[PDB]
Amino acid sequence: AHAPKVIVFISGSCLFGAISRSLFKKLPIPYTVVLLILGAILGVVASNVPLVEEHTRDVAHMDPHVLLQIFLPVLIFESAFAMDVHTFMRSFSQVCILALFGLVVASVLTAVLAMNLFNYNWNFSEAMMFGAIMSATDPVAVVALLKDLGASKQLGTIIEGESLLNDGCAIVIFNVFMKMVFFPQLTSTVGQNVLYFLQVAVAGPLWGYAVAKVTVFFLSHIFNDALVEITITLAATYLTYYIGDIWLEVSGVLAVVVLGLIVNAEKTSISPEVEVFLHRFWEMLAYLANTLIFMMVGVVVTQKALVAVDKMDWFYLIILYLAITIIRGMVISLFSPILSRIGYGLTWRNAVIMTWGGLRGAVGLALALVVENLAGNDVIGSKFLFHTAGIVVLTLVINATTIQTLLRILGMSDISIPKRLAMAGAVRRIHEGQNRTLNMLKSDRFLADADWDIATAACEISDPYSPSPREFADMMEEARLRMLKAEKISYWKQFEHGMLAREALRLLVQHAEVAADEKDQFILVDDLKKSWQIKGIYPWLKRKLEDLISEKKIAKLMYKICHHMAFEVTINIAIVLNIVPIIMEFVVQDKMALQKIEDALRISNYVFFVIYAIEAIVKILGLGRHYIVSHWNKFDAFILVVALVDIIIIKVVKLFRLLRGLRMLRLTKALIPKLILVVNGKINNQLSLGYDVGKGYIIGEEEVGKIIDRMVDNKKILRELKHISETGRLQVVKELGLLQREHPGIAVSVKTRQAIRTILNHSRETIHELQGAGLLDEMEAHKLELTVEIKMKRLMNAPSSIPPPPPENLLKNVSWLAGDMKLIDFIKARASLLHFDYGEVIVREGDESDGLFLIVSGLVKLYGKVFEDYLTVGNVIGEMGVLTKKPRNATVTCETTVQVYFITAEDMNIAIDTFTLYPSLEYRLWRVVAIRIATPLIMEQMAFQGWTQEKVKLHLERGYLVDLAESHFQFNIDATLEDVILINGTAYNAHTREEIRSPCLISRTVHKLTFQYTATEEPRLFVVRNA
Ligand SMILES: Nc1nc2c(ncn2[C@@H]2O[C@@H]3COP(=O)(O)O[C@H]3[C@H]2O)c(=O)[nH]1
Repeated sequence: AHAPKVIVFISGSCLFGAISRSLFKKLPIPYTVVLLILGAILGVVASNVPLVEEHTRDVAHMDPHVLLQIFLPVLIFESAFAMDVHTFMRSFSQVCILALFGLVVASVLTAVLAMNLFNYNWNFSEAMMFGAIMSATDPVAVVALLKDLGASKQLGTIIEGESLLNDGCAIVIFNVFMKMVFFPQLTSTVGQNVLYFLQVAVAGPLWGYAVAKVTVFFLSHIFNDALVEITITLAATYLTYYIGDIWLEVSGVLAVVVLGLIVNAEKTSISPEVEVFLHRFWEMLAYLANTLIFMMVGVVVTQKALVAVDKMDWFYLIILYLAITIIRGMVISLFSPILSRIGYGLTWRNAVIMTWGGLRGAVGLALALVVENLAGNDVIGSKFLFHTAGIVVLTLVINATTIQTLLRILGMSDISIPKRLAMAGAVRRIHEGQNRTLNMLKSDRFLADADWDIATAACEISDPYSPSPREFADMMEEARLRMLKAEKISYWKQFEHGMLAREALRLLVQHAEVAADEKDQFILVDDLKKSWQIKGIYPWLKRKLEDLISEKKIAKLMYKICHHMAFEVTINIAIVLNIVPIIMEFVVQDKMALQKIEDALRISNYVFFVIYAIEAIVKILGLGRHYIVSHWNKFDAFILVVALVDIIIIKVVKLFRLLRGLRMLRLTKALIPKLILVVNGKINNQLSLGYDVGKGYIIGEEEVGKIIDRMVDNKKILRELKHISETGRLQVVKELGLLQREHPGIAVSVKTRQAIRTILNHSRETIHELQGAGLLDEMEAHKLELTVEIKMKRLMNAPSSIPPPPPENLLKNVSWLAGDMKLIDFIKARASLLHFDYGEVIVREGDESDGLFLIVSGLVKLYGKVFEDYLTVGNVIGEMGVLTKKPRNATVTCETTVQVYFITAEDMNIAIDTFTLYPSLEYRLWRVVAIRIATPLIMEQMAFQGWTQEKVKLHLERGYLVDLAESHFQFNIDATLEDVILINGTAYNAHTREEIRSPCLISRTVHKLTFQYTATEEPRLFVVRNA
């Protein structure tokens, strides 16, 4: 008889939920309504059949607190965890104005209604509870509908976020007014109310934020332990509510709301495979919670609530339903002028959807169950549940069912022409693909006898949506609209390969859409700047905090110990330990208002004072008279002044603050660096986004500029577009380069994070390629792919700021120098560093090439015959003037203060002729040039296919230069030779004796290349072999 009878009810409710969700899958009525009917049926039979009553009693009569403690954390957290937080923040003010202030008016008006209309003679407190529970909305259905039909970019999240905040605040108001109705306290002190307000409203979010930032800290330090990650998430979610609500008397719901939002924002710290599990897991838990609440409501509403329902109650139900409907619309319209100025605004049709889509749900019902249990035999409990359930039913029966048609009437359900065209094209391409497979299968000997009628009928994919200037402007608009489409595609292809973060993709696509809507409007670079524009607050904080710990002024073993890190670390650790005595002794004294402990801990304070005294002794003997120079030491001398002056002695009570203050304050020296790190983190986030948007736009323009050549007919239009794109690209590449100069360390951090991530991604691909070809066992491959996963998670713990390498390091890591230590020594011992001021010219067109240059600082603009570009740290200039002894091809101007490593041409010839091993210096230098020339050519040839610039760069990377001497002629293999690029010199076609210009992609029709040994120019050829 000790079996947990709650098991059958919980499991049975799951089966009934499955049945309802299955049968009413295509019908309009939401399944939750069916669950309520089933619960009512269970209730009526339970009144007659005692056996079932014994199986429903333990859940139907659930204690009220346990209801809140278990279900609300799931419902609230799941709602928060499922939000599109980025869009939520971009409209946070718009949500808050409507969610918080709108809630107050909506509930109070409802409370006034409930006091005046209803004959229950409720007072204001009960009426406010009524209004609070009536203002909680669960639009899960409406947001789901909008996600498919469109306008989900803003509206779906506004209603979802508004519902989240409204539910969060409703529980707060309900918690406040419940205590004044069922647990009244007479004290009613005016001052305490302010304190009480701060705890529920202000402390809650802070508690949630603290727990969230602790949680994500550990989650980022867990590798390959998915179970631990999931368990940590669960325990953090449940302890946040429990500790906050019970131990701290702090608003649990708000703490969980912040915790859910913060964790959702920090999803990168969760392993990708655990993230997808958690989303489905929390969804499942919320689904279970919803079903239980509806079934419980159905059971109890029939058992003890409908027994005491009068005729007028039904009348008031309809009136109340109408009132809450008009009240929501009035509130939305009343704030409409404000919402127009703050955020995205509200169109009249969008407002109607918000007004009509305000469905009530479980959160409202759960609170009603609490009143029913708490009210006991009072009619308040029954009529609270009656109206809550009734309004829930009506909103589910009417609002939830007609919203689909209303969205059509307002014309919001219409699918745009581009979507229809894309879907039709996709369906047709899939349809064609199946036909190709069908022909292939019919030729198979094994499968030749299959029933093809059934196969074709059962695998069909169906479309679910089924020269005059006056004339000249039409051509312009078509090109503009078509180019904007190519840009949108270009961003998407980048996202698939991981070159672009999702936020940058969304920003770029949104900007493209905004441009398309307006007439004669292209994507505005001056509008893109809002991404990589670092607001001054964070740089100011960084500089100010760095100033506070500028130890440059401070800059026989006592001196050595004074400057050893272990000394400071140990003493700071002692001080943080010394917090415990400080709290303990004074807490004991407060409790005392025995003395044995007090006397004992006063001695320990002397011990800690002695520790600090020996610290000071070491510091002074290390630095001598110059110890007092630093303000920090002055404070640490003042603390020991207090020690000496007050160790001897309101004589007792005055000592606590003196002991506390200085000791607890002198920890800030160890805190300031952490705040510097945090501020770097904030700058690192914004800067990282800036590079993505800027880099994405630059690559998008570069790619599209070679697709628009074939797409637009009118030449004058072609010139027009290629000019705007060039201006925008130069603007971005210049502005983006400057950010590096402003924040060198953070820029290096960002650039290293991308570099590693790109390496690991392609490292992951080869494993799949090896596994895909079967060359590696599945278990062995999975073992390797784990190491990649942990490495990519260690990436997100990398320091936000990395000190930039000194110039000597740059020489080591150059492509055509890395690896050969002897060569690096030769160059490093001959390269001379130079400095330049703003606007100074390093080189000029036609001027004789004197020596190479490597940029170690600053930014330089290039102007050559017209092509213009900007180059920055790490780039090399002067390579094609040394490799071929020819005048310079471009002018170089220093857009800012610049430093360069100058290697004289005379050195290069010596370096070239000295290092002649297989990885020849001249070979590598030419290879670097060749890839830079080849990429534009191959991109131009192959841009109209699915080839992104990264792939072409990788494709060329596999190539190599041909010696061209041991084989004076190059013969064009097709099987193992994919493409051939000429980089220098000229070649003669054997079958035509035609000459081909130096920078050209050898056409496939050429079968053999014949070369010459004239000393004027050594021809150079680049070849990339096939798989
Ligand atoms: N013209 C041109 N020069 C480049 C480019 N990238 C780097 N450079 C350097 O600009 C230098 C100017 O002409 P040089 O012959 O001195 O050698 C050139 C290259 O080393 C580029 O993309 N185009």
